Amino acid sequence: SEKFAFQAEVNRMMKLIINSLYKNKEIFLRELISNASDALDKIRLISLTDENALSGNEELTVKIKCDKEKNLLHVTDTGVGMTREELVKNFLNKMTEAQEDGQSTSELIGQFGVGFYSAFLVADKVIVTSKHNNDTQHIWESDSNEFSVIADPRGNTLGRGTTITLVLKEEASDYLELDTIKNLVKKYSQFINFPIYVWSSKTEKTVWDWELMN
Ligand SMILES: Cc1cn(-c2cc(F)c(C(N)=O)c(N[C@H]3CCOC3)c2)c2c1C(=O)CC(C)(C)C2
Repeated sequence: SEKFAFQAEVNRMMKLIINSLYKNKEIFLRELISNASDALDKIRLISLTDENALSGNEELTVKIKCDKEKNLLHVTDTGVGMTREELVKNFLNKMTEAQEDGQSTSELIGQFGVGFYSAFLVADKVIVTSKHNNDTQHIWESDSNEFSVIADPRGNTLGRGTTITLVLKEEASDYLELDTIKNLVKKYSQFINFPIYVWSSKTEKTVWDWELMN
């Protein structure tokens, strides 16, 4: 246990992202997939230098899982991951100039790679479970007011990578429907060089398995 407050600029950034993409809320998923792509690409580049870089996990995928009963959305990647330092220690000019003119800013959020906070448009709480190659697995938890970085009591469960858990808003319950998620993945997966899976049910006999989207 250890609680922390966000830096002035980060608090100012969260409000801006929420304003800029208030109507186009579905952009959260594009961002989550963007971070997952950036992480996977980085560990793939590390694998070219370090022979034992992928030992933690041989797979290089994005696994999206819905939980209707507990009202949770999980986006798991087998990317580079994040250390304890990277979780504890984690644009404004070019944004504010474009805001005053009425110009489109959706592309800027993705350009500067600060799109993670778009998850707070749909979630009341965000949980980040991350595992990096030469550090222990940690849990970053935030409701936008405060953030806490704890050591995962389960230990090394991911191998390598990160899971983004979303305690979704009452209004955002629609983003739990498999069909809604499936269509949204296919819309923002075109540029991604890694396979993206969704835990689907065909269906009284029910069959559950990871369905490839890209
Ligand atoms: C900004 C920002 C980006 N990501 C973010 C969030 C992520 F989910 C990822 C990811 N999928 O790995 C990711 N990957 C980069 C690490 C270096 O290479 C890419 C970054 C985070 C932030 C935060 O401010 C809080 C955070 C540390 C919980 C997460």
